[PDB]
Parts: sequence; C-alpha cells; structure tokens
Amino acid sequence: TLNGGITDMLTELANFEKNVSQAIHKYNAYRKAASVIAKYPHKIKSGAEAKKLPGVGTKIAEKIDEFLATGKLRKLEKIRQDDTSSSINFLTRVSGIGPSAARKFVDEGIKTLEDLRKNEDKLNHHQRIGLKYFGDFEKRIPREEMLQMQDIVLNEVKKVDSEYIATVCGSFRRGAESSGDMDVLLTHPSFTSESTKQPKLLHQVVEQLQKVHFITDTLSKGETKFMGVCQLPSKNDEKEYPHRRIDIRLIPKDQYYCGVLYFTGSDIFNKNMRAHALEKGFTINEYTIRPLGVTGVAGEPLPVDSEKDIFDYIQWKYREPKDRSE
DNA sequence: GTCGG
DNA sequence: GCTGATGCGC
DNA sequence: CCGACCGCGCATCAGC
Ligand SMILES: C[C@H](P(=O)(O)O)P(=O)(O)OP(=O)(O)OC[C@H]1O[C@@H](n2cnc3c(=O)[nH]c(N)nc32)C[C@@H]1O
Ligand SMILES: [Cl-]
Ligand SMILES: [Cl-]
Ligand SMILES: [Cl-]
Ligand SMILES: [Cl-]
Ligand SMILES: [Mg+2]
Ligand code: NA
Ligand code: NA
Ligand code: NA
Ligand code: NA
Repeated sequence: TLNGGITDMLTELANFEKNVSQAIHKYNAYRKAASVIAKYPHKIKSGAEAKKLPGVGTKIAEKIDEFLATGKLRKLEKIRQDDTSSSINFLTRVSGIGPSAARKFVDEGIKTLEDLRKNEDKLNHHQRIGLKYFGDFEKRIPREEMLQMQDIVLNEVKKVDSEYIATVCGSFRRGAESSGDMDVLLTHPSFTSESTKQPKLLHQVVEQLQKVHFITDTLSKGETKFMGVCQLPSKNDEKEYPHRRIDIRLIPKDQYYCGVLYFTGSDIFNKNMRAHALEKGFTINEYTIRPLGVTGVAGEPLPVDSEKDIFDYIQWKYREPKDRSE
C-alpha cells in the first residue's frame, strides 16, 4: 500500500490487456512492473525513479509520471468509458468466462449479470457454477476460516486412508491473513512417478468431502486435479458461510517438493523462478527440475529432498514461503 | 511492454 | 472413438 | 534491433 495507487493502475492496465486486447505478454509486462513496485520499500517520487527497477521501462515510467502528476491516467479513464471494454472486463470476472467467451457474449448482446442469468442455456458447466456463486467468489477468506477448512479437509482425508497427506498451499502457506480460495496438495504412497497401485485416489477424497457436504459443486475433475466449490458448516440459526473455490492437486508422492513449491506460489514467483531456472540451464515444473542439454532439450529429473535443493540448483538463496508473495 | 544479447 | 489445437484457470 | 516471455490439467471442439 506504499505505492498502492501506481500498482492498482498497473493492475488495471494488465487486466485490460489480458481481457480486452488479449495481449498476454503486455498483461504479464504490467503485472511484473506492479509486482516489482509493490516490493519497492520507498514511496515512488517519479517515473525516472521507477524506471530503475527491472520491469519498469519507458512506457510505464511515463504513465507513472502522469499518475503522480494528476492522480489518474487518461488511458484508463477512456477505457472505463468504453462500453465494450467495460462489459468484456466484467464478464471475465465470472469463473469460466475468459477473454474470448466474454467478447463472444458481448457480440450476442449479453453484457450484464442480468443477461447471463436469463441466458444460462448458453453457458457450459463451469461458467454456470461461476455465475451461481459470482458474489461469493469475490469475497475473501479470513485465515481463521481457512483454519477451520484445513481441519475438516485433513480429518476427512484421514478418515478415507490414514496414509494420505493433505497440505494446504497457496497464499495460506505463504502466511496470508486472508486467501482468495483454498489450495490443497494431496499425496498417497500408492501414487508415485513409478506407478499407480490404486485407482480413484483423488475421487475417493472428493467423494468423502461431498458426503460430509463440504464440497458442494464441481467445476472440473480429472485423475489428478479437482477444481470446485466448498462451504464451511454453520451453526443453528446462524447465516451460512459464503461458498468458496477449492482446488485439489494429487501429485506423485516422490515429487512432493516440486509439487509443494509450485502450489505454494505465488504465480508471479513461480514465473520468475522458472525463468531464472532457464537462464541457469534448468527447467522446472510441478513434478521435477531437469537440466537443459546443449541442444536445449530437457534431461532426466534431478534428485530433490527438499524445497531448498531446487533453489540451490538454480543458485538462489532459499526463500521461505512467506517471502514468495510476488 | 520490457529485456538482453 | 482418436488426436491435436484452443480456451481457461492454476 | 528482435526473439523471448513458465509450464500444465481438464473441458471442449474440429477433423479424421
Ligand atoms: C493468492 C492466491 P489466492 O489466495 O487468492 O488463492 P494463490 O493461492 O497464490 O493462487 P491461486 O490462484 O490460488 O493458485 C494456487 C497456486 O498455483 C500456482 N499457480 C497459479 N497460477 C500459476 C501460473 O500461471 N503458473 C505457475 N507455474 N503456477 C501457478 C501458484 C499459486 O500460489
Ligand atoms: Cl502481447
Ligand atoms: Cl486512473
Ligand atoms: Cl520433488
Ligand atoms: Cl516432468
Ligand atoms: Mg489460492
Ligand atoms: Na527498468
Ligand atoms: Na473468468
Ligand atoms: Na483467486
Ligand atoms: Na486456487
């Protein structure tokens, strides 16, 4: 919040480029600048001062000068007045509706919450659950609630098979005082990069969580990734809790560290780390860290026994989860 | 939109 | 049915 | 300049 105005402006620009212009690289360019500036420990006094930071070039520096000078950006003011851009930006806020679907709906004259509701027929499953919980998915989750959710998930998982290990990642593992959703990394000894000795390992867990009425809806579901909705149970006479988004990722047990590194994030941290990896001649995914041959082709997985080993490989000092919120 | 070679 | 591309979201 | 921009699971489609 030290340079809140500037980062907000940058985030709005990033969203515009992503949702309206469908220019993902500009989207990421703006996000990185925002990230770098949110981390800067000084109140920015000029675009020149900001341009010193990596990721902030001439264009953004110019915008920062205008913002500091007037408290706003003409480019944005105009975008806000544009109906198409506004409608497209809004629709993309529905889980399941991306830039393409948003622009398509706007072409059909579907541009509002009211319109989406009376046109459910034109939505796929995911988009339909997204509209249903539009309001709720906008709400933040207090860490105190995340703690109750963690308690239920781990205990329910324990009831299915004592050997399951459920770990809450995302911003929660990064120590956030509030989270946008719940991310759960799951492992079982029967599922390794070597073999799958038991089927339905994820399904059994999802089923058990639906049985106790914790998971209420399913956005998408596969053998290793579940994306859906959950809700804490409420007491007698009390308003029930908002529905929350929940992601569950089943990863080979022997690949836990690369998995927990990935799922802990942040997303920008992961992008920065994976890019650095490349520069160092390594490629990193949620399963392994592999070296890049002279040709540039991924080699065999390198041994990993902790998150720090991954950091060591790329010559980065270890950063605790709480310091990976970029 | 920003960067490094 | 399949495979491969595209959208979406993590 | 100008090529690079992280890497992937699931849903849905086109084309066979
Ligand atoms: C602050 C967010 P919340 O609290 O509001 O939920 P969060 O939990 O941090 O992010 P979530 O969107 O929940 O995704 C979970 C993780 O997935 C990883 N992740 C997400 N997007 C990406 C991506 O584009 N790339 C990679 N490599 N990892 C990603 C890193 C993320 O941490
Ligand atoms: Cl782009
Ligand atoms: Cl503005
Ligand atoms: Cl690992
Ligand atoms: Cl791999
Ligand atoms: Mg999260
Ligand atoms: Na810079
Ligand atoms: Na969306
Ligand atoms: Na979110
Ligand atoms: Na998530």
